[PDB]
Order: sequence, then structure tokens, then C-alpha cells
Amino acid sequence: APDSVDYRKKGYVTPVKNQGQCGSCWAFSSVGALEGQLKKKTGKLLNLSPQNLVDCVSENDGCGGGYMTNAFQYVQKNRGIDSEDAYPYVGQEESCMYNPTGKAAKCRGYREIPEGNEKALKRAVARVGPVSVAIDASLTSFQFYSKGVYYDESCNSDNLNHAVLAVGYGIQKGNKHWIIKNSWGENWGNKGYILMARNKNNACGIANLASFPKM
Ligand SMILES: *[C@@](O)(CNC(=O)[C@H](CC(C)C)NC(=O)c1ccncc1)CNS(=O)(=O)c1ccc(Oc2ccccc2)cc1
Repeated sequence: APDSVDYRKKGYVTPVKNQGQCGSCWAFSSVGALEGQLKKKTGKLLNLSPQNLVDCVSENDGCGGGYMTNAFQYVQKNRGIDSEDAYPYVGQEESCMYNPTGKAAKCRGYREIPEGNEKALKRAVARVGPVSVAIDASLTSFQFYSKGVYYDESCNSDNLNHAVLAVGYGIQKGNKHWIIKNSWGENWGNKGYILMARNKNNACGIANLASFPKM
């Protein structure tokens, strides 16, 4: 095989979810990194709580938006995060009600990849596991995706607006790609996932806002 890795096979990825009518795409992306590690450093994968981050991370906007690094700082400074079953996802802002009894994971910090360095991202993905990324998902060609390696020249690396999780990488039919997991339910794209162009000058700004937590 060539240089390629798919973590879904491995077991580091949790089933696809839907954010709904809440811009909590960031809470979903941080939770995914958190799970990748929890598997890697435990052996058992478990569903972590996006709702928990949505309500308690005051440094962010709730369903209004938020960064992922800001999500990690909270898990640390709080010392634990809930599991889904413990803190259900209602897709809406409400009171932060963290149940320490159901604390399912924790981290001790994080690390951003060099702004724009695709190779630095690829290494992180291969040596760390799923990384949290932020791309330009405004283009309709992105939204109506069903198959193939997406690439749109009019995509803007300066319009970081949608946060997702890079699950792996590899080639297709002479096409390099970043295996991306979205949070719009398993009805969008290829069962929730989309293959984005890899090595095409950092398309849609894939490497402009990456990070992963340390556990
Ligand atoms: C996400 O909902 C909220 N996104 C953000 O907060 C992003 C992510 C990180 C990187 C902070 N903010 C930024 O990317 C940003 C970074 C750097 N500089 C400026 C800004 C929104 N993304 S979306 O693709 O527009 C979107 C997502 C969900 C949605 O709701 C649905 C859910 C399910 C089905 C249908 C719709 C609508 C739009």
C-alpha cells in the first residue's frame, strides 16, 4: 500500500451525527478528536458529549459558533467531559449542567499545525489520529457532493466557516484526498463523509486552522 490511512476501519471514529439547526459544528469537531485519542489511549472508543461543550464553553458562542482550540482548553481547565448518554444532545443552547459522575474523558492541552502546512497536517494525522480542521463549505458543489474527490477552484482559503474532522488520507484514481467526516447526518455526501482534494495548494483552506488535543 502507499501512504494512506483510514481510521474508520481502525475504530477511532464514532458514527456520523447531525448538528441540526445549531451552529455547533465546532463542538462536534472537537469531540471527534477527543474520541480518536480516547480509543488510542484506552482501547475502547466511546461517544463524547458535544452538548456539554455547547453549554459550558463560555469562551464560545453556543450554537452561534466557536473555535476548537477553545473547546480543548475547557476540557482541560474543567478536568473532564461527559459522555453522550450522560449529557444528551438536544441541539439547542441551555444551562451548563456538567455531570462529573459521567465524566468520560479528559485532555491535558492541545497543539495547532503550522498555518497552511499540508505536510505538517499529514504527519499529525498519521502519528496522532484524527485532527480537528476548519474549511470553506459555502460552495454548492460542496453541499451537493455524493462521490469523488471534491475540488473547486473558487473555494476560499480565507473563508474558514465550517469545522469538520480529518479521518485519514490516501489516493483514489490518481487523486490524493483527505477523508473528511461532516456533522450533517449520514444522509449528506458519501454516508456523512466527503473526500476533499489533497495537495492542490491547500484547497478550501484545509490546513489554516488545524489542531488536536493531547491526552
Ligand atoms: C458551524 O455550524 C459553526 N462553525 C464555526 O463556528 C466555524 C468553525 C471553527 C473553525 C471556529 N468558524 C469558523 O470557521 C471561522 C474560522 C476562522 N475565521 C472565521 C470563521 C457552521 N458551518 S456551515 O457549513 O456554514 C453550517 C453548518 C450547519 C448548519 O446546520 C445544518 C445541520 C444539519 C443539516 C442541515 C443544516 C448550517 C451551516
